[PDB]
Amino acid sequence: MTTARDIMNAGVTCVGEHETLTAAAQYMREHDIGALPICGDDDRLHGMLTDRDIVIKGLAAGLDPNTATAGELARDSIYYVDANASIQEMLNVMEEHQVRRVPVISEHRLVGIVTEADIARHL
Amino acid sequence: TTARDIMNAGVTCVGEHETLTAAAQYMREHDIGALPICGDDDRLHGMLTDRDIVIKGLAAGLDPNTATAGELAIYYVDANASIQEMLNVMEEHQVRRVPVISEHRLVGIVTEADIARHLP
Ligand SMILES: [Zn+2]
Ligand SMILES: [Zn+2]
Repeated sequence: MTTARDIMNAGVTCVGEHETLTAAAQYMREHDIGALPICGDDDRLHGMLTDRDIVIKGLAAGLDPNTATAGELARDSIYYVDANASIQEMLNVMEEHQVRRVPVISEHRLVGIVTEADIARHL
Repeated sequence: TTARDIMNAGVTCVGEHETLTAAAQYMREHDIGALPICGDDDRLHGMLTDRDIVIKGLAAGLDPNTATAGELAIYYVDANASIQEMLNVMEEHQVRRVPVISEHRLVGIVTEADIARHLP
């Protein structure tokens, strides 16, 4: 049986929860990415932060990008699948949260990221 | 079918002198990821996306309460443009949103999804 572990992009960097929104923006530019998994110490997943979140939940909400943190916003977007999750389970989570990307966890730690495109390649 | 038939007419246009924070608020308000930027009398100056604010704004060290949409700001179609013509512009600029102009003024916005839902 195919699992998230089989399909995921293993070993991605999880940005620190205390990083400011400005630092997260710099990170998104530096690494040409728009969705970041945010973690507490030891890669403990706290949620996902997108470029749009910074604008909508950050700037649009009157938050200061130089003081508000990635963790404060990512906590509003917590969802994931276990490394042993099936393709159907991953699709169910994506559907429920209206996203095409989902973090993969194993023993409370982020171990990878799975996208619909990844699933598509493993059918 | 023309752009005028498919567009969301009279959508908000962020003024060139409005700040990035103001633009962000419009994006939340209308739940959209891109807004046309206008000079006087609805004259189109360009488009601003949410990622633009993050990458060309915050990542560049600019203050969103100071920097304006105009400073981060070209493509569009006439209101009589065909679907084929609209798709050409979207493919050339690699975008899913396009400003519609008529008599030198912005009159609306057309999205790729708009075209899809308007096809019989
Ligand atoms: Zn219509
Ligand atoms: Zn062009």
